[PDB]
Amino acid sequence: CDAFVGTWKLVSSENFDDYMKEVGVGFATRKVAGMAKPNMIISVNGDVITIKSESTFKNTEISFILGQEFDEVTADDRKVKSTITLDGGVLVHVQKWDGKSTTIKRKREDDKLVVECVMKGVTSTRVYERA
Ligand SMILES: O=C(O)C(F)(F)C(F)(F)C(F)(F)C(F)(F)C(F)(F)C(F)(F)C(F)(F)C(F)(F)C(F)(F)C(F)(F)C(F)(F)C(F)(F)C(F)(F)C(F)(F)C(F)(F)F
Repeated sequence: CDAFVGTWKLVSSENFDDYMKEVGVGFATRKVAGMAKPNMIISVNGDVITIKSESTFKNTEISFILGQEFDEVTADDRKVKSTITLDGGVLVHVQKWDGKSTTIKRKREDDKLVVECVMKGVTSTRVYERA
């Protein structure tokens, strides 16, 4: 995951409110979470990948090995079972909870890290640049 490692800052977000609605996030959390401009810090140590998100809304940190399911409490307080894999150089992060599923894809495009969050037919695209 060499191309992903570093410190990234959110610079643009499209359709994130609609994505959060589809996920089931409530009004007040959607409003405050949508304002946030997080710094995402990605690091690798051996087989272990760590993704931290620091923001004024809620700090999160996940560590994982590709292909190996883990427990995650999301920033909006869902308790989900997550599996992250690499698919053709794209990090694919599937979250399962309450019979529902959402997929977050992270990919390098030019000097940006593009995050696509998909819930059924609703996609949000969030673009990060190096800090
Ligand atoms: O990283 C991105 O830009 C991304 F946004 F694509 C993403 F994070 F991958 C994500 F939206 F998919 C996700 F993980 F937050 C999530 F899985 F959707 C989620 F579970 F966090 C969520 F989006 F569903 C949420 F929890 F509902 C949320 F609303 F809280 C939030 F907005 F995403 C948020 F809280 F995480 C935040 F506001 F975005 C934040 F700024 F607080 C931050 F946690 F720092 C973060 F943005 F880094 F997430």
